[PDB]
Amino acid sequence: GKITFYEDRGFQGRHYECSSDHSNLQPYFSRCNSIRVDSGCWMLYEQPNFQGPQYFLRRGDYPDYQQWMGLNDSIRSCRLIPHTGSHRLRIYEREDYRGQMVEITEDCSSLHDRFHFSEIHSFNVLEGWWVLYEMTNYRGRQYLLRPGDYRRYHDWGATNARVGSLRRAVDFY
Amino acid sequence: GKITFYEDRGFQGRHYECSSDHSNLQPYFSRCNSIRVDSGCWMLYEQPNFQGPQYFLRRGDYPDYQQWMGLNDSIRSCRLIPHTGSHRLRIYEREDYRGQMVEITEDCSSLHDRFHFSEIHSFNVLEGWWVLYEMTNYRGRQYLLRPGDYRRYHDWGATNARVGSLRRAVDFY
Repeated sequence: GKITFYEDRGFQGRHYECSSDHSNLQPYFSRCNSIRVDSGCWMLYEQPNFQGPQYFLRRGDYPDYQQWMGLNDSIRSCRLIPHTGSHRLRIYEREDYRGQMVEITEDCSSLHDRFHFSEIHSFNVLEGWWVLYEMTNYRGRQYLLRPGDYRRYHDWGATNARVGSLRRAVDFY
Repeated sequence: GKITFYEDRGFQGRHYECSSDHSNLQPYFSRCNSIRVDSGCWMLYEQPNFQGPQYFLRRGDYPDYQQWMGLNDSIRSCRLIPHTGSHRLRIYEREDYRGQMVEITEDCSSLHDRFHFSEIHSFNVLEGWWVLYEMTNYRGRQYLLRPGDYRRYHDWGATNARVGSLRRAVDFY
């Protein structure tokens, strides 16, 4: 895919164009106050090695870092999310895959009041990359889910259990 | 369990008490216009060999055959439903287990407007005996589901795909 980083808002200052995964970006730029994404869906992290706060971005021009809900201006690592073919995920009521469960194939902007059960504690990502938000309507802390098991909340990198919405990481352009 | 059949309403006429499965009842009584169930959950059929219309009955006294939603007064076979330990069933959106799906553990009086999807075409009974109705709030044609696969509607004995509610076959007394 193609992404460009700008140290200063309005697409100015020092810039660094990246075309794939990058475990560390601090040697290239020290602050990101603007970004242009020409293609692909990316996940950005506040720290190196893909740690700390995550942010999903797609095609579009961002003159200001609030355009992607940035907590601040640090972006020290990035991941290019591959092209998925079909999305399939199961949402469980209790931890370790217990209680009732549902299998969704599309976006849910409200998790606690959409299904036959309100509590949500584990996920098994059967197919495709998904983005998890702590709030409804895709707000709050974001967490990338790649195909695999997410038995307990820590597995998805959160420090708490708040989830509010789930959306398939797909391009919308 | 214990069930008694009465040819005439109000608990009168010729009576036949049954304590288990019975492939044929026509040699004992020719019409059932009343029934007393002292214990256990039973499924009754209009014809011998457990075929035709089915009816779920439990503890209670029935002076008239409308008390169990009888289409008429024929009862030619019966089955005693065993004691289940936990109920677990999956409901699929499309036939042969396709589309989204949900796993329920309790009674649903409204199937088409309870989950994230409205269409319902197959069931996999993971545990326990369940009763399926064609209408909402446990009305219409009844179909017994024992643990197993129900990929297409014919598998549950219906001549059409109308389903409206599902309830666990358990004693409520």
